[PDB]
Amino acid sequence: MELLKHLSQRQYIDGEWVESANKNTRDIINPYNQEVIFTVSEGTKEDAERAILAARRAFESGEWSQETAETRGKKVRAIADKIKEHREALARLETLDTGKTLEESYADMDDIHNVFMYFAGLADKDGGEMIDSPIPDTESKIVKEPVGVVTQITPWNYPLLQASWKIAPALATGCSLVMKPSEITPLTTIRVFELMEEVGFPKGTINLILGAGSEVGDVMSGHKEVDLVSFTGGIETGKHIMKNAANNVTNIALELGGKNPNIIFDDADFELAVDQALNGGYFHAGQVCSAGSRILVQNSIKDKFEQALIDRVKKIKLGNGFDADTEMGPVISTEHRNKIESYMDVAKAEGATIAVGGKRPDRDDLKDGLFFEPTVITNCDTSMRIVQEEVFGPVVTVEGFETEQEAIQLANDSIYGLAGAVFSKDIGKAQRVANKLKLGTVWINDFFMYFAQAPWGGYKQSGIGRELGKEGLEEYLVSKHILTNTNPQLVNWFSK
Amino acid sequence: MELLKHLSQRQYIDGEWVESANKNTRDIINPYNQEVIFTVSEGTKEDAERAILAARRAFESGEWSQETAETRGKKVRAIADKIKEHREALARLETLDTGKTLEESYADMDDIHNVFMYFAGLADKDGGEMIDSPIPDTESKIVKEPVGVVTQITPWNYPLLQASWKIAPALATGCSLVMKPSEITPLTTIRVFELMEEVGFPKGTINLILGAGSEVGDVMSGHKEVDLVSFTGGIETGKHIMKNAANNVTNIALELGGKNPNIIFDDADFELAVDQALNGGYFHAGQVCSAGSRILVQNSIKDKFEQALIDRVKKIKLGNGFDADTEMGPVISTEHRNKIESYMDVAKAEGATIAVGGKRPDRDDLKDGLFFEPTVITNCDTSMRIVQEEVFGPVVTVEGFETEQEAIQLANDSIYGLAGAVFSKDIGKAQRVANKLKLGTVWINDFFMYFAQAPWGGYKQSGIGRELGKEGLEEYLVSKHILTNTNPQLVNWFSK
Amino acid sequence: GMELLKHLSQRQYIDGEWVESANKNTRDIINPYNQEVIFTVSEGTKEDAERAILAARRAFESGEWSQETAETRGKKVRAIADKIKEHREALARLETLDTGKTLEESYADMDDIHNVFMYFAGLADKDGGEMIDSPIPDTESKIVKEPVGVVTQITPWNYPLLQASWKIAPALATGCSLVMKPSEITPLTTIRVFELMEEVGFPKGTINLILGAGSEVGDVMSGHKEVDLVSFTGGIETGKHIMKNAANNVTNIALELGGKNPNIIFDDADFELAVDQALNGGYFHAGQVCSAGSRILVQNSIKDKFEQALIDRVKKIKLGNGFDADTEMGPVISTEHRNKIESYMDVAKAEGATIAVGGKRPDRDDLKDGLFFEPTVITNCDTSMRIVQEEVFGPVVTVEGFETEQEAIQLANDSIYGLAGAVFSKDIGKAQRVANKLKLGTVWINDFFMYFAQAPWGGYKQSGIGRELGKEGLEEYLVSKHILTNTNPQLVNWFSK
Amino acid sequence: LYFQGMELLKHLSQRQYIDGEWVESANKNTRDIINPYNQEVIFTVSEGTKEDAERAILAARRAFESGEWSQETAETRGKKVRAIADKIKEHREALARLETLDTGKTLEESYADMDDIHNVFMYFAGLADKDGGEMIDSPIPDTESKIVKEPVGVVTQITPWNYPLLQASWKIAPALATGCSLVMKPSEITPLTTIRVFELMEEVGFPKGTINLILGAGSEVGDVMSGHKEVDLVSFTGGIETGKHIMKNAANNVTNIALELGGKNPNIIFDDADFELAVDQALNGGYFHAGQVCSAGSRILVQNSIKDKFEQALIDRVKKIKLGNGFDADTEMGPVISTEHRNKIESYMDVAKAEGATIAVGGKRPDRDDLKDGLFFEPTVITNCDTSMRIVQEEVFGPVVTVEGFETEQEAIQLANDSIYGLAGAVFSKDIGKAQRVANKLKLGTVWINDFFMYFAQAPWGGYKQSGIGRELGKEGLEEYLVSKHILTNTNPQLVNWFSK
Ligand SMILES: NC(=O)c1ccc[n+]([C@@H]2O[C@H](COP(=O)([O-])OP(=O)(O)OC[C@H]3O[C@@H](n4cnc5c(N)ncnc54)[C@H](O)[C@@H]3O)[C@@H](O)[C@H]2O)c1
Repeated sequence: MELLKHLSQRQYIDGEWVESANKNTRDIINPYNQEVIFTVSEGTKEDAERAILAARRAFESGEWSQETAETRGKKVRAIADKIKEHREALARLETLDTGKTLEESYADMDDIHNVFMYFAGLADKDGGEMIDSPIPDTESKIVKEPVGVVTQITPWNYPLLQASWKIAPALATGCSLVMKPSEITPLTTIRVFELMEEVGFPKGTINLILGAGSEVGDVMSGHKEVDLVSFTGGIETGKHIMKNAANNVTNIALELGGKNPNIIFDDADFELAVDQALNGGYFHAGQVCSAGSRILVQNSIKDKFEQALIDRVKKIKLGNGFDADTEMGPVISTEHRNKIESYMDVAKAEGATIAVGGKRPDRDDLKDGLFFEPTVITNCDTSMRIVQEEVFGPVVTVEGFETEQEAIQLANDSIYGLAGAVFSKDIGKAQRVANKLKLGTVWINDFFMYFAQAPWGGYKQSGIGRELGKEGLEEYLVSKHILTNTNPQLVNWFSK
Repeated sequence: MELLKHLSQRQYIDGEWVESANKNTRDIINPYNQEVIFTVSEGTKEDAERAILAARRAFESGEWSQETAETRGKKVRAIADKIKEHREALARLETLDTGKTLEESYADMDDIHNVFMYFAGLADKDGGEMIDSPIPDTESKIVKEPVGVVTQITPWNYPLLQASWKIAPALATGCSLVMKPSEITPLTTIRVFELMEEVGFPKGTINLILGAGSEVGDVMSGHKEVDLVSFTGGIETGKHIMKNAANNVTNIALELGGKNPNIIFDDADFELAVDQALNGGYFHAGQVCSAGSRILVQNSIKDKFEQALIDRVKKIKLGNGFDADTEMGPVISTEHRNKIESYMDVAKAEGATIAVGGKRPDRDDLKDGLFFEPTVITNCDTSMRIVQEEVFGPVVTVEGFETEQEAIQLANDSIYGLAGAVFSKDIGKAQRVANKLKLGTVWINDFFMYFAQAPWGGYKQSGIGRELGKEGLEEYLVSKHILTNTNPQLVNWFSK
Repeated sequence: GMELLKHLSQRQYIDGEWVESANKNTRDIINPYNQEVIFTVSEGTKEDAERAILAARRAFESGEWSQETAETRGKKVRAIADKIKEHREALARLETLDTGKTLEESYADMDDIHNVFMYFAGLADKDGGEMIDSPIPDTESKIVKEPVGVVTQITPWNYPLLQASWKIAPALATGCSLVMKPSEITPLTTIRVFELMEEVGFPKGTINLILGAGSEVGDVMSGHKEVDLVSFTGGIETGKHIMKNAANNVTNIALELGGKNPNIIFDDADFELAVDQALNGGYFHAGQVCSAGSRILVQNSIKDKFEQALIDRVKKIKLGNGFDADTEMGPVISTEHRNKIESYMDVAKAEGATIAVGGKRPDRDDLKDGLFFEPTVITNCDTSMRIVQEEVFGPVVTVEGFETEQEAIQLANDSIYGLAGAVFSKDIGKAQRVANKLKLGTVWINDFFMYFAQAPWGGYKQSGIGRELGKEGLEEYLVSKHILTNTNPQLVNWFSK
Repeated sequence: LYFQGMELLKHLSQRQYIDGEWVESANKNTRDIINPYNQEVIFTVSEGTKEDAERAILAARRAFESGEWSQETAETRGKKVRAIADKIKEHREALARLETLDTGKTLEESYADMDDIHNVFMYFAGLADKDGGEMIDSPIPDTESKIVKEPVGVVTQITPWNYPLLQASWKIAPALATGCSLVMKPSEITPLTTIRVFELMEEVGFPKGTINLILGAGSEVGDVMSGHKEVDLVSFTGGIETGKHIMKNAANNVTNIALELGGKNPNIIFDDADFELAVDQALNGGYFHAGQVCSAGSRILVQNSIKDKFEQALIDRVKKIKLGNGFDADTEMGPVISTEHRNKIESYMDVAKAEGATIAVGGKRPDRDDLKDGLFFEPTVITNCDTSMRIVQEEVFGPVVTVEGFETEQEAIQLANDSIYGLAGAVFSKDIGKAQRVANKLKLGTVWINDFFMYFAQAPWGGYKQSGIGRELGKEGLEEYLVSKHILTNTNPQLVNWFSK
């Protein structure tokens, strides 16, 4: 509550904290108790346009795009140091807004620091290449330039984390940006803008728009002055964005959902498999893009595994994120909880079984909050919607498989391909499986490990492009081939 | 004419030369005299789908995708050797179909050979990277895999050249492909498929669909089994394709048009500037994506330059591509010539001047052909359509500029950004200019120089992605991060 | 006295001409199977070596090859690769005739050599440097890769053409001029490849072949001031000598020396696989391989069982003529080398080891005239002995036990060398842990002898300096230049006007 | 002023740093450190023995093998190198004064070093976790091929006296970023800033044995640092004759080497150059730090059409160069480092006169009253010389430049390359195309077009020919501290069955 007394309630456009053009506002909720904890501006589409034009003017002036890469690196680094300095407050603020446990939030702040630090160090390392020209008396070189103006749109599950992944490289490369976080979770994003302002950037280089996607999203994807749209969210929105971006042939980077398999062989460390299955399915109430919602367990240990899992699920401590006992918090909103509830109806209707959970808890201390019980769904198959679609809640499905080939076939029988895992003490087997899985990230005997050093993104419909690592940086760069003819001669093709 | 007696008239699907599903056909024209010279199959949308499903089956069997990169390289190299072996016939065939001069066609065959040779040698050079994991007791690696099934669509101006740019990397990486050339120029594309078949590839690895984009194009961009659409064509079609590809969040590579500036300073080698201005504007009747249709000349030499240019334009030899005297051939079709003619009306209507040309030649020997006189348009400015839009004909516009900053501003005052040139003996100045031009390729004291060793593509609306060079190869690859935990421990987050 | 030799040159190739030794001296080349003279070649002088080097310099400076486009240089290296394949059969027979190894082992080399030239042919036009984001405003910073210049290349006798391919390919791909000198006792295939390269066509002086003893012309090739790089593959004592001499003109060096390569076998290894590969590692080409698995480390729980299985197999190894399909192991290269091996048997016995099998010349009738030596297995030895620490380079292996994984690693690394080694175990996780702790340039897991152009090869510790093959291999033949242009120069005005 | 300089020394260690402890020489022997401005002893430090060097090397080995640093995550190693960078900036002022006190160069030149050093550590800190090897597309089916980059192991690092901390930063940063253990030995006559940086690195915190500092004469402990068998790499920056000796000794255990030796760096000036700019940079190139710079532009090549005009402009400017104390703001050029070095320079003036050259200005000690007690030597210009002379071919390493004429572009290139060296050089001309042609033909590691002395961590530095072996700075700089390992796994092993059963 203390955190909020000095926190800005406004958008940041062209170097000034400013209200919505129509002074409209929005109430921010704390999912633990559904109480309004803060009120922020609700920007208009004209505000978004003004920010974009500001980013363009700034980009063209060259104050940031022509700054030395080394210096750009030092500034991104300064932002990283600010995350660490205000680690505590930021973590609490994220837990307050999103509802996840405090330790999960501390972990984010550690990642975020490393994300900024990674890109800060990557800034001055590769400015292009020299080519051995196949034409005599010519010099051929490729120079990497910042792509230009970029719009950045994030989801509500991990607001600052997803923002760090976009901001760091944009700044490291010299781009100008316009960021818009999920309308329902802008607290940490506002805070980071306050921090970036302290670090100091040229007027127009960074901008923050606050508002509903349905209202200002189309401007951010479709305005002609935008050179790249980096979006992290739902698949249906991603498609809409791509279609809109096509109007001005605008580059896109999409980080969409997943139906991530968690493959468990009978030769896996059993207690390890159970631990990580619980983790994969219930961290942040399964509101994770890399969530292991699709468990694939080998028939020989399926029954044994289902029992062990269900027992553990019955003991999961639900509660307030600020409370150390809490193992799983609430889901983000009434709308989202309802979406999850309607999936339980869908699953039952198509023949699946709700082995445990699948309802709101009625325990007294949880009644006022947006809680939903950790759930396990059994007796399902690949043809069902509950198995194919991203529920994005504390829910997992269990499917059996006889052989290694069948496990692969099933893991890939999905429109998505973001991430997955394989558990087995036979490392050679796990390796074979990993090579055949059409997934952007594959974990062997682990789950949820991502880091700035390596690219993250999807195969198939989980996305287009990548974030993090060297490839992450590349989305914010464009190549130019400059060829100089050191001994120019007339071609004399046309008559004299 | 001899060339055509043994040339296939059919599509190539799943290892067999086959007719259209409805046995429909199309007549191919020779723009020099407008006579039908060949008849080919006109595929249906069901044929396109069948080819795509075939490419998928092939990709999944692994006969090509799992072949060693080294071997894949040897096969792409074998294709390169076939281009050189049949260099003569291919060149004649391209001149027959597209109408350009024979020497311009020989040049293509030399480039095409080098394109295949370049990618053949690039195939086994980079299979990913090893990462220094920030987490102890873990192994982190990134593997590059072929993206999967790719659809390739080409234009009519340089049919085989544009195809070579797509086929070479697709094959080098292990992808399966479905190619569809411009419905009006399929001759050389059919031939190269005959040649690739001789080299030998697994059933389904390569497929050729023949037909109108309006008929089968949507299947090639929108079918769910497609992992990448590589398109080279007009901007309006590119947007349509991107929008359609969005339905299954399909990657895209777009190589669209340009309004390429040819900047000439008063300190340029005058006779060199004139030579290259003629070249830039009239090679292949200005039907080149890199055509220098927008001449920007410095005011101090504008009048002198306009005279020199106009005199040379009056002497340009028009005629049959097979005739050595010929300097400029006809335009590709009655439809295209009409689009060009309507632009002359547009230009006159908006205040510009047709300083020379702007009409069909009435000379006896050219009357039956699709010729159009080389044209020079003066007294125009950046606000006019004739200057902003891609005419794609033997037409150039001349604009003056006082200073270096004004030249840059004008060169960039366009929705496009594919390529351009700068002429000046002050190499330092030319370099400054090159750095400020938002163009994918910038030539200093030269024009039209492109090659496999360097990436080609556009800034802004001239495209998305790149072709040729290492970046060209990357459009056909996808990254996977495989992280192994060599000493897995339970996290024990949840209760026991 | 076969067909291959009737049209083969007997001379050096200097500055575009096949020429005799300056003093017309010559040398007789032997076939180790029967010790008969099969060919006579020129024996160059140190003045001939100097003349070739000066020729390489003149050629390098004229730019006809160093300024050719990388793409074209690639096409020419590719043309050489095609020639290796075209004359695959003859080259393989010629190598078997000169070195004594089996024909199939020679066919395998010709396949690698082709792929070596092909790899570098494709690598030639792929990386010409980098563009740097300058920390100084109004400046352009770029790094350009240039051919290092004149390079001398010296090879051993075990795999003459293979070792030559590894040096020639990158030198030519990069634009360097070279002077090659093969082992004085095995120049046949090297001469042939020069004939083939000449057919491909290169500028006068770009390639040169010197024939002669290292003791005579080697010092010129490592110590002449016009040499920019010495690439040497041979024995450790010669490598040291070369490095010391190269220091006179601060000349770069690339050294590919010997090894005491461990073949680690755990009790959870595929037993029959381990035995197969142990035999292979120790006896291919009579153990005359730089990557030979002469130091077998077997886990105590299966040591006795493994020693028996190995010894039985060794007793059945078919020795004979390389051209004969039955032959599994040929002779050693020379009387001198066989004597070196025999003296090691005395050393081993003297320091307490046991010759469990072999350790002598075979007296079988059909082998008496040849330079044969029986495949040998030495037991009851430990790391403190010379027979275990030093490179014997013959058909000899030592067997040592180890109790734990840490002890296997400690022993595998208890050596002055670090070229290559292997680990056998069905527990891939364990094999991976071990591989990470082995100070070796190449580590094989459940395999042996796998090398290829796509990956760098070379040693840790005293097995060498630098690398061959892969991108790093190419880099030995390149030098970096940083060109920094100030696009808006201002006076600094540090000193008084 | 200079006072803040002497204060610096009251808290500075006087000892070697071996295996986590500040310790004296094994024989308690010591050495006096001089301030070249007045030749007064300003500090006394330990003078290590060869046994001390060996003990440090064995300590580095033990540490390397324990894996506390070599197995730390690259990311963390980066953070620590970054912490060192932050310490350079924090103590920027004191370090700069200390370097000026010890080496004699101006305070501003020292501030510049501290700025570079900070950036050097920062660069490598950010490079630490960026490339851990590559995955190869194996030509053999059912196999996985990967190349892992590992720290090379134990490294010995030896630096010169002209830019002590700068040359040390170039070696320490990558060694630490990569996970190597190191043993550093600075020039026996300039150990002040090197000792200080070790105090700072100790504060940052590193495992026992990871870093070690040996103090002593090269003639005494140098052979152990290059020839001990446990050393995996010797990184040396110094004179050519010492480099050759080191290489020869390193050969005993086939030990890798990185050598950064001298230069005879050409400063080429065409008649179409910005004349006043050419003169400014010619002065800079020849006299910064009294020409005691490895990249010094001691060989001026000026085009015949403007040679006479240039010689006069240069000489006039040389007569006005302000000599004095490094701590005094007026000072433009300080003294040379030692009586031995000044004598070496003086003997070169005799050499030049004897072989026919002309001492157009300077070539003597200044007799001005305030400079008499210091190791000063007048900025000198030598004319009427040619490529065959020793004064032109050899590295004088003093405030001396030679002027040679050239008629054509080809002649300029020929002369610039007529030298055993190839470290760096410059080209001045407004015709950028011409300057580019020239730059491509110069056998030099770094070539400046219309500038001089520009080096930075982002780009590799080193020589062609006898100016060295290997590179420092940039990605290539890091690679000297790494070794490649190819791990090939056969995922479906089969018996070869070559031998009978
Ligand atoms: N950027 C470059 O590298 C480059 C190179 C050459 C040409 N071009 C551009 O190409 C254009 C000229 O070629 P064009 O007139 O054939 O272009 P176009 O868009 O008119 O047609 C190109 C291709 O698209 C296909 N097509 C049409 N509708 C389609 C649909 N709905 N879905 C899928 N495919 C469809 C056609 O069959 C044809 O093969 C010009 O704009 C020119 O500047 C660009």
